[PDB]
Amino acid sequence: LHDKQIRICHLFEQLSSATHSDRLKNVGKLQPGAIFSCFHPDHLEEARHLYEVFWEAGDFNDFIEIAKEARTFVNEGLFAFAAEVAVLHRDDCKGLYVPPVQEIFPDKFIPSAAINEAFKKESPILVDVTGNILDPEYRLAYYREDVGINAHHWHWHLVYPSTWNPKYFGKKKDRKGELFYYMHQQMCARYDCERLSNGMHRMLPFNNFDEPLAGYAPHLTHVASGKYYSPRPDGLKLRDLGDIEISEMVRMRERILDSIHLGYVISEDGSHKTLDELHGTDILGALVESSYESVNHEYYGNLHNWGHVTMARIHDPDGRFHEEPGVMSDTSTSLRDPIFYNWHRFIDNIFHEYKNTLKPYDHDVLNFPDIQVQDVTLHARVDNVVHTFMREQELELKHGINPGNARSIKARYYHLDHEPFSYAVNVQNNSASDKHATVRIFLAPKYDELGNEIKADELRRTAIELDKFKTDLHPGKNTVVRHSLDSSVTLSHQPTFEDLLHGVGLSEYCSCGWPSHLLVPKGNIKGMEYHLFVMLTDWDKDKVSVACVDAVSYCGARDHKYPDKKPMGFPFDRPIHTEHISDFLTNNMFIKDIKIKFHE
Ligand SMILES: [Cl-]
Ligand SMILES: [Cu+2]
Ligand SMILES: [Cu+2]
Ligand code: NA
Repeated sequence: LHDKQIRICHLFEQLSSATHSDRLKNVGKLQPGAIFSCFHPDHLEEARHLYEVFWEAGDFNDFIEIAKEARTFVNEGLFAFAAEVAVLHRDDCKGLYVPPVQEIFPDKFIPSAAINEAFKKESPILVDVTGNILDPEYRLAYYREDVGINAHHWHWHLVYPSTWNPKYFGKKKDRKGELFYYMHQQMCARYDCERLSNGMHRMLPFNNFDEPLAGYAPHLTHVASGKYYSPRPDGLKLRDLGDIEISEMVRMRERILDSIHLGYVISEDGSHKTLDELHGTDILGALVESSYESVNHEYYGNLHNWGHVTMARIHDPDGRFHEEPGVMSDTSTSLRDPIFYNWHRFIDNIFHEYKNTLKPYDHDVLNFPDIQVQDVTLHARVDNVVHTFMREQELELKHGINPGNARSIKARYYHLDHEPFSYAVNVQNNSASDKHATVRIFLAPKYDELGNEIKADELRRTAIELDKFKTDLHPGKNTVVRHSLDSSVTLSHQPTFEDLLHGVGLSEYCSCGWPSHLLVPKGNIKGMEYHLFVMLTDWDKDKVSVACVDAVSYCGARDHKYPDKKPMGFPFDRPIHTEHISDFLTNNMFIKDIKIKFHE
């Protein structure tokens, strides 16, 4: 298995320099050096043909053999995509990690400037990553450009591929459309908490497709070709591509909004399928993204993914300038671009429209009889205050760019981080028996950037999930203690290439999950006030040998149903009809006011 791990690391090494068999016939279309789009139908189709070949490779040795052959001529982004899907899903690869994508393609995570200087200069090279900041959105560069959030977004879309065919794999990805919704909703809620942390208004939806887009220059090179991700200047409008017209996207949106308000979608055979309470968000995520499991691809289209494609190609809509797409084409770079967030707030508003047709939860669904949460305290250096700060890290570039005779080229970057903290929850169990509880913890900003109080129904768009875990409760008083390091949304550990080649990449071998260091928002130098919300629910009603649950909340569980029956984002997914969230609270719910205080 360590021998297996070594041989997988080798498939991913110097993959920008990597570049036939009847199996490999339908693959080799996209040219090496070109940027691979994780969203355009034709790049994804070639990517599926390749991971199909990898999937039906007779045995491990056969998978490595055919892969090694494919990587000599297929596009290298496509290969890393198809190869990560094979390693995640082949039974004979269980227990193996894939190398970190930021070490496979360092040039997607570090500015051209640091790469050029590292390619400019046998001792270790270190490149530390000046100029007027004239863009106010640069205040959130620490967030959008974080190495770990971009790597998480790459990995999530490969655990939950839009081309997944359950009939082919024999396996269903449980509630994949609903987790498409929730995970992108949580990225929006977390981004808006960073915007309010830095004194900015919450982001507006891109819901009018004639509005000019604001610009973003990525400053990322593609060493494989010397091509770069194309910058987008301020002031261009979406234009028709050869494959898709903007007015066709407007049709897809209208037809989806139509069905939400009628309460049923139309399948391919023309029958009506009701958006029930139980499956409606999943059905909607599949036809919105869209995925293979869309009930009617011809009618509802492919709106979210064509959004990425038209936005990534806006500088060269018909290809006449022969310019590569921008960072919105690729899941490992798209969060860098501000417009990612405006597009996903639009897409989140479609799901929000559907959640608004559902009746608010009543007290019977919210209450857990006999459990009463009596107090929550957050324990940190100062109780009920978390401190955030910037910290330095380095990334090894030698496995992905050509090191020559240097032993190591590292680039140093900085990233937000937070002191460790823990929760103590006091719970009175008034029954004469042991209860089992899921503890659900969320964080929500108290005020907006102009000091107004955010009302209960709007905290649905900004409540971020911090944890979900089972505890047992004995009759009487209980204190539940939980540590931040154990959060069910965060990746606890990514072994580097060097780790996996030696045995220091050491079950929990998947790479999806939120970065530990971005568990909580930045806050600000004064101390920004947040509602800390804790709810306990009856685990015998929630509950649905599991690998890859380190980040269960956002990533689900390997080969396993999503282990919580409640709607994703419960209790905050349905309209709350009460103005102040403190009037929402039931006895098994509690809010403690905390502050988050950034240190400059
Ligand atoms: Cl694209
Ligand atoms: Cu995404
Ligand atoms: Cu998107
Ligand atoms: Na975790």
